[PDB]
Amino acid sequence: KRAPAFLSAEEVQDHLRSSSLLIPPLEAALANFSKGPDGGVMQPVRTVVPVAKHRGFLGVMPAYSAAEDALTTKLVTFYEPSHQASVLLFDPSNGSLLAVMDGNVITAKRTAAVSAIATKLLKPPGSDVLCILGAGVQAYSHYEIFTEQFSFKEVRMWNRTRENAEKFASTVQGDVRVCSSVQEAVTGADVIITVTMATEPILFGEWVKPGAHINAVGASRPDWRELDDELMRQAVLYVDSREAALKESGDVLLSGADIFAELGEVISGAKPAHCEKTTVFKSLGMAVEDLVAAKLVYDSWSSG
Amino acid sequence: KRAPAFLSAEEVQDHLRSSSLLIPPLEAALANFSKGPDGGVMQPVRTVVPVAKHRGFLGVMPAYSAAEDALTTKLVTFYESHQASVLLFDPSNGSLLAVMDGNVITAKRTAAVSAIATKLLKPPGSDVLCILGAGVQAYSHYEIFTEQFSFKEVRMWNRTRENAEKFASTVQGDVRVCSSVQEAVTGADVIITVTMATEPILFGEWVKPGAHINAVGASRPDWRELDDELMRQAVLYVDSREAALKESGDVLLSGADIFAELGEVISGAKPAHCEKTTVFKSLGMAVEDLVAAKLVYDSWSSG
Ligand SMILES: NC(=O)C1=CN([C@@H]2O[C@H](COP(=O)(O)OP(=O)(O)OC[C@H]3O[C@@H](n4cnc5c(N)ncnc54)[C@H](OP(=O)(O)O)[C@@H]3O)[C@@H](O)[C@H]2O)C=CC1
Ligand SMILES: NC(=O)C1=CN([C@@H]2O[C@H](COP(=O)(O)OP(=O)(O)OC[C@H]3O[C@@H](n4cnc5c(N)ncnc54)[C@H](OP(=O)(O)O)[C@@H]3O)[C@@H](O)[C@H]2O)C=CC1
Ligand SMILES: N[C@@H](Cc1cc(I)c(Oc2ccc(O)c(I)c2)c(I)c1)C(=O)O
Ligand SMILES: N[C@@H](Cc1cc(I)c(Oc2ccc(O)c(I)c2)c(I)c1)C(=O)O
Ligand SMILES: [K+]
Ligand SMILES: [K+]
Repeated sequence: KRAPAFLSAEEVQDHLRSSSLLIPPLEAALANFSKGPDGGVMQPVRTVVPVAKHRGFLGVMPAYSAAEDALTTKLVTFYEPSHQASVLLFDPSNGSLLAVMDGNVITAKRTAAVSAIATKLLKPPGSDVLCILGAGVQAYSHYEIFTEQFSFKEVRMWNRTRENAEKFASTVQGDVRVCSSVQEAVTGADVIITVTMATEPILFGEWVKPGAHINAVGASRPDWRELDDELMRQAVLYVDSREAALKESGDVLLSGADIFAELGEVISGAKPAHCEKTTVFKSLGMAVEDLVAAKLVYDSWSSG
Repeated sequence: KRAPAFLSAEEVQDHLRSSSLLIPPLEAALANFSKGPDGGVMQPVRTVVPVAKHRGFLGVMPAYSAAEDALTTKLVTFYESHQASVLLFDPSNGSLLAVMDGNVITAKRTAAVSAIATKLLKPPGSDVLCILGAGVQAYSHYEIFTEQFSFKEVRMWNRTRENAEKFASTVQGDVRVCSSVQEAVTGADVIITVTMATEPILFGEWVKPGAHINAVGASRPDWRELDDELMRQAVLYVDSREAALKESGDVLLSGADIFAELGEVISGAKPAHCEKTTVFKSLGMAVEDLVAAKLVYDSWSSG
């Protein structure tokens, strides 16, 4: 038995600079995962252990991928540096723990990448306007990859605290139009990203342009929601994992919306991408996404 | 973020030298676990992820203890070799404080819980100890049992006789190596089964009435160390009912009824029927690793 490598957030960052290297293996993983028993992924739905005394939670997210031949576990905490994560990478041939690495950078990057994959498939024709609700870590990681991958004529932002949206707009490279309400930000928007910690709906279907695509990334708890019933039930609903969406997403559970497809099914050709219709991609994240990122990082680090 | 501490196997051993210090917090943890919600332990049943391509398995064992105010996760692999690591978090903010070897922790806490069960359940006049198996668990059980108890004779059987002789010459006191399980258990007051046998090796017919058995091996729903006569005739104690019903082939395949959790005995909710033949079926649970990891981390961080 020997000690694992430790890779800091900076070291992870140094080995995850290129979305063109992250997107392809994510697409493959989503597809393989959605094949279920016809693929090679073993991923139990995330386990959450409450830490009631301190208003905290520990998420446990193991996965094995036969196709990548990779074995990982992400451990994530949230306390009401509030979000923290670590990823463990094992030698799949003998179980040895090879690496413990920061999970924060990975969470930022793989989440944004999965949203970008969904948007490539689901954005309507004439997607000129992007709208981001929220101004935190995920707002930044999404903005980064979306402006790399796509060309929008306008990017808009609303945030609960306007000052933080204005800081965002000052910090990032391109022009961001800070809006005074959600309604203003989303009216006329073709692609929407919701990356907030809202617990009750902030985005109402009445305001959404027919055909818009929404990446619904927040409200990551079964009692929490970012979207109203009109939007959840009017939109064609795509998810990352059916099992996770029906356990963890308040938007899905409380609206009672039918799930049309997993993103992986669209990628593999099993289900259609109805980009012309108003679409919601409800994202929860899942262990195999962390596995893909951790493997990329580890392979890059270990090869020099 | 601050880098976590990494504690190797030898550093863990260096900070778990005293069973005297490990037993009391384990007793409290077992009692609190068995109290259920009001005991403050959050411990989901072990998740096992198969790695079929390499004939392996990953088990993930998280726990929170309100009483100790500690948050851990053990990750263990078994490949058809067992390797474990324990992560210890700051419970107030989720920061990863330590990554430590899990093999030494597992060896120590398992032996300690067997010792707790044995203190409660060994028959009056217990003079003879028998160990079946001769691997890591045999060593840890031997160390703590000869420290906590006073046996007049210790016997051992192992499938491979050479490894039992190596054990007998390696450990401090006298060990009588026996050529069969039956020989080793005949007349024994306390028995420890620490093998990877998949089919029964220990038959109730051979067990002295009143004997206490710590059944530590066959840690899979399709594996067994004990026969039906022993499992059905003995008073059956476990660490976790839920885990025993999911993970133990001895319990599942025999159809035996579980009398009590060890924690219920400790708290007084269930009696210790030490006069009867008793089996403590140990699966292990996350809160035991939590106790040991906290003791280790606290000792190490103190200097
Ligand atoms: N689908 C997935 O895979 C992943 C999901 N997430 C989820 O994404 C969301 C954003 O995460 P992250 O960027 O790291 O978090 P951050 O803490 O960095 O930012 C949180 C954002 O939510 C806003 N906010 C907090 N409370 C409310 C509220 N009551 N109403 C409206 N906005 C609010 C904040 O605004 P303000 O400036 O006013 O404080 C801020 O813009 C979270 O819900 C998170 O759980 C994260 C990663 C994985
Ligand atoms: N209840 C709990 O909390 C814990 C449970 N365990 C379980 O305890 C047992 C021992 O673990 P450990 O000491 O680490 O393992 P080791 O690998 O160190 O030793 C294995 C032992 O099992 C024997 N053995 C292997 N196959 C058979 C067989 N078919 N029949 C009879 N004996 C056999 C070996 O004998 P030989 O020399 O001939 O190979 C050896 O004595 C295992 O079953 C393990 O899963 C351990 C961790 C915690
Ligand atoms: N959503 C991000 C960050 C995040 C992680 C965790 I653990 C969180 O706590 C809970 C609490 C109860 C639950 O039932 C669930 I599901 C999650 C929250 I709120 C957010 C991620 O997945 O990393
Ligand atoms: N018993 C020791 C070591 C150990 C750990 C693991 I993961 C093992 O593999 C499986 C495979 C399928 C299962 O259903 C179960 I339950 C366990 C085995 I065999 C042994 C411990 O608990 O650490
Ligand atoms: K659309
Ligand atoms: K007894």
